[PDB]
Amino acid sequence: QPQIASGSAMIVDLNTNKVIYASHPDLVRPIASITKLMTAMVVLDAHLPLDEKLKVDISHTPEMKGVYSRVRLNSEISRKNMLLLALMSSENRAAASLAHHYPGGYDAFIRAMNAKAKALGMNNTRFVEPTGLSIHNVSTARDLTKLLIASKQYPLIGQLSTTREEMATFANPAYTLPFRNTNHLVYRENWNIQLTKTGFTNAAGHCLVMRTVFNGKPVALVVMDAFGKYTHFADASRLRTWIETGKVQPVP
Repeated sequence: QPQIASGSAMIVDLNTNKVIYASHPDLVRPIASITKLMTAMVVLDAHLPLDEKLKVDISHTPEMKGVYSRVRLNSEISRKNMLLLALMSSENRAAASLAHHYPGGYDAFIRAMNAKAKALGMNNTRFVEPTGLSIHNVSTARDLTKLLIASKQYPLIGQLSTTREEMATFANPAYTLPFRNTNHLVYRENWNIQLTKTGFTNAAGHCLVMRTVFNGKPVALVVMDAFGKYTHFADASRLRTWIETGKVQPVP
């Protein structure tokens, strides 16, 4: 049984949903930008047009007040691109804006986020807003595993989340911004990744969730509350080695 530097983790075999590894998997903690996976699912569940040009809007998200972003308020970009920026780059204004263009309004969006959690058996999970900036967006490694299992039903989420980088062009006014994936493993050919999302807040620590393949075995990996910007990636690498070869490695 390998040791991890992070506060909690869970790895599941996606062939059978069997738990391969668990470390404090029921510890309830904030999850930061991992929230954006749920946000993406809520958008797709309603089958809102992906090509629709939407305005950046943070009116109803008090958690975004005074938070820096390069995505300008009232500028426009497609729903699909907002999903992309939210998932690949953890762009908060893009995630927030998605909830401002939802049938029934912003609070209907939050209801849908919590309704899905319940429907997925994520009984220790709560969402209050779509970005993950709120310390009240909480879950457990076990619940996040359920979210990952459910993400298999949303191929676009996986596609978009693994995009290495892209230039995003906005309208009103015309400007282009460079964006890059928060997970550098998408640039490493020895990693086979179907879905990725990172997160960081001091309350949540560094967080990482992935759907990946280790020697033909598809797995769902969750690492939460890592101190140090590479500690969660180091944990993931050490667990991979253990899964693939059986060799337990110490925590450096």
